[PDB]
Amino acid sequence: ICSARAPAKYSITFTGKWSQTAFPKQYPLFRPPAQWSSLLGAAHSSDYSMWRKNQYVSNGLRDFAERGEAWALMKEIEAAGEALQSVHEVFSAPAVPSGTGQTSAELEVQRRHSLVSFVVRIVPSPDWFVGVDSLDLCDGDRWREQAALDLYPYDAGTDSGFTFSSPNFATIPQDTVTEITSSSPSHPANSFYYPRLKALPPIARVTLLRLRQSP
Amino acid sequence: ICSARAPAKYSITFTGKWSQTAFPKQYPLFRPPAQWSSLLGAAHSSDYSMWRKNQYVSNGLRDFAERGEAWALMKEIEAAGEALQSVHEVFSAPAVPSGTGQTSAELEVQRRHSLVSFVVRIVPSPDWFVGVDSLDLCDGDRWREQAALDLYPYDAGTDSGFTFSSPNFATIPQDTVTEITSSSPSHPANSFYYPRLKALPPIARVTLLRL
Ligand SMILES: [Ca+2]
Ligand SMILES: [Ca+2]
Ligand code: NI
Ligand code: NI
Ligand code: NI
Ligand code: NI
Ligand code: NI
Ligand code: NI
Repeated sequence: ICSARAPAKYSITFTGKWSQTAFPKQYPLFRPPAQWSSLLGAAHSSDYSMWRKNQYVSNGLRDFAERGEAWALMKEIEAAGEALQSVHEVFSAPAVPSGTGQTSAELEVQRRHSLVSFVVRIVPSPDWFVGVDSLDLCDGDRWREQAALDLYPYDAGTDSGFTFSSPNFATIPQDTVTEITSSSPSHPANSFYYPRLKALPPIARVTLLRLRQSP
Repeated sequence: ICSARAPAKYSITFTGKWSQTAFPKQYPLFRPPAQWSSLLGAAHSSDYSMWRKNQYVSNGLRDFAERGEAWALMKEIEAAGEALQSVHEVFSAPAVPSGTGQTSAELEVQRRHSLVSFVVRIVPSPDWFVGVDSLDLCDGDRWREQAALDLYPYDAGTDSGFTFSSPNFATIPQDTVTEITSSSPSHPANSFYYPRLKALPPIARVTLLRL
């Protein structure tokens, strides 16, 4: 029930927090070193879903989650806008070439498309990523000034590899998106299995800040 | 002088042409495979320069050209826009995980900022990249409907490695940006050294279309 009179510009700042200190298990040091893919996202309405927990990822997202290929996903978003007018604009931020680091982009939301979603692939990984699914920046007739979120690893459900550098192994039948925790999947061989922790620490963080580039 | 009355939106499509067919010499196939970094650029005026042949790269651009680290470069572009009125907006496109893939983004230019510049790092490489320096999309009171350019490799002048997969080696003292051609540099193993060719084929292509 958003009633925001005018659109609003926001800066989205992604912070990678995948350090060896925070996540020592099987930490990728070379060929390739721990890093992140480009950040791809969009401002949209509830009629469009880039991804959702417990839902199958689109072929476009599968390609992005497994190889950082963003073209098919970009075409899907473009097609969604043409078919259901569910997308205001697509945005992206440069990839972070290391475990820790930052990257940013500017986006615009409007009452009709006040939701923001984005995905960033964990490199290297079978099909693991982080992101936000339909964060609503509108709160009635006003735009939220700021949104700070902790990000946790997700499994696309397309590749069954157990570790960051595991060779490709298609998941059949295909599974749905699942959140990866310190206890699930449960096995010493799994990259994020830390039985001594109550929960995994955030692997990344993101901040949406309403910009003041005009009155 | 640009007298265009209103701003204009453009799509920018980057198409890689770094194929094993066109560039058979030491083509990167493993750890990591030939590919492109994210594309980073900006709509700006002549008071801002992202890069230019025979000029030293900024600290931000050194980081980007050598490791694909774009934070500092993005901060430089943003600052120029906020403090010097020289940048209208920064734009970026997703990285291309193959030498022949494609990526795109949308950008806006206006009479006060009708130029477009961008850089894309060649991966892997010592400090090589492709890009455009100050392409003017305005033509008097009209906006150009389209502009397409073939792109060739450039050297940032900060790392002296001779090949795509060469380990880091600082260029001391630092050199300025130079174009890489089929005849120069001419180190036996220089990745783009093809003594028999009149010139290198384009390694990429960029197309700007008014929306
Ligand atoms: Ca999986
Ligand atoms: Ca060099
Ligand atoms: Ni925009
Ligand atoms: Ni805008
Ligand atoms: Ni814009
Ligand atoms: Ni704008
Ligand atoms: Ni815009
Ligand atoms: Ni290097």
